[PDB]
Amino acid sequence: SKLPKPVQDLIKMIFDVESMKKAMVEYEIDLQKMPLGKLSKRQIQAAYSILSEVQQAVSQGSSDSQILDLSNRFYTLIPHDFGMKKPPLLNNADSVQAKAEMLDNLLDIEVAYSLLRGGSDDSSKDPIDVNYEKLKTDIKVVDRDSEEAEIIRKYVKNTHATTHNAYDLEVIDIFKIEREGECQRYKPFKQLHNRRLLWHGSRTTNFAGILSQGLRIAPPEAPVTGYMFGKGIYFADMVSKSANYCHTSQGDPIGLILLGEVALGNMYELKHASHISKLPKGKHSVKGLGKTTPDPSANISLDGVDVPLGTGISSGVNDTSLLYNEYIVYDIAQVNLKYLLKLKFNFK
Ligand SMILES: NC(=O)c1cccc2nc(-c3ccc([C@@H]4CCCCN4)cc3F)[nH]c12
Repeated sequence: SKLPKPVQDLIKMIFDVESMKKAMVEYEIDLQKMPLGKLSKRQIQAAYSILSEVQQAVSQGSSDSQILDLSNRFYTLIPHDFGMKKPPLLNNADSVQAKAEMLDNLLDIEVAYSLLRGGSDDSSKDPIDVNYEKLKTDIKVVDRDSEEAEIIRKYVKNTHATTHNAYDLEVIDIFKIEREGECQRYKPFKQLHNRRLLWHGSRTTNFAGILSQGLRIAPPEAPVTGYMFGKGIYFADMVSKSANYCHTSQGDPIGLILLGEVALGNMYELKHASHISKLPKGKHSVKGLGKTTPDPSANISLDGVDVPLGTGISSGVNDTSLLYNEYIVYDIAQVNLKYLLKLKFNFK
């Protein structure tokens, strides 16, 4: 391939088939009953629906048995291997949240698989360059000794704390990204002040879907438990908050994290969970107020884009149920993915 090494390694990383199966098994999924090639979008939608019905049964206080049929229905759809004692009973918000979390991931793994299988699996062109196209994203390496790299690295350093210091962060590679399409889609939302460069972390297995389809908002069938401010796109201004969603471990200490410019507009500020969806007039985003915040004085700029790389400090309010700030947008078009980082997590 004509691609740089780092990009070639990035490509292999996100289209890793073993990583997909590892994610499943991790979930207790029986690969013999539900192999990769058997994953279906329709089946996941149906699974989402069952999950929502459970939430309702849980909130109403269904006279059980019904909760048992719901549970049986979900495990019949998504075949898990437990061995004995029987599968857990989805009888609480905590249960559905976990199962829903798994469905989102399976969905992206399915997207990655079908993408990696579609097209001409021919050896005319090298597999790397072929899979690189399926992403429909332009990826370039950002040099270590560039102002870009310097800014980004500082953002990572400053926004990384200690009370969340189970690990340290090492930036291995920085990529500038431009999804084919997302550029004319965001142009209009540019006429929206308050534009910020925020973090978005996710599992490595979700990256083919993300770069290929962009950041998405959960579908209607999906239960809403687990979304403090409703179904939207979540971001942080402190890499510590985002890095928790990369789900890395001493086993696989490397993760991927995005930096996106989001046209926030006027922010509706809240300190506790609230299922918005319909923003108040004049507001174009939600901001969840946390106890920690990057030093406002250290904020920097770039073509109207605010980069809050100031070191973490205590914010005004502490009467919040949030340790960190979060920003939520309800329109995919308010997002412009700009950078992708390959990070190594060094646990203590
Ligand atoms: N990803 C980031 O960088 C990120 C950054 C800041 C806040 C964030 N909040 C989330 C989030 C993730 C998953 C879900 C729900 C949980 C229930 C099952 C369906 N997914 C809900 C969320 F609100 N991500 C955040």
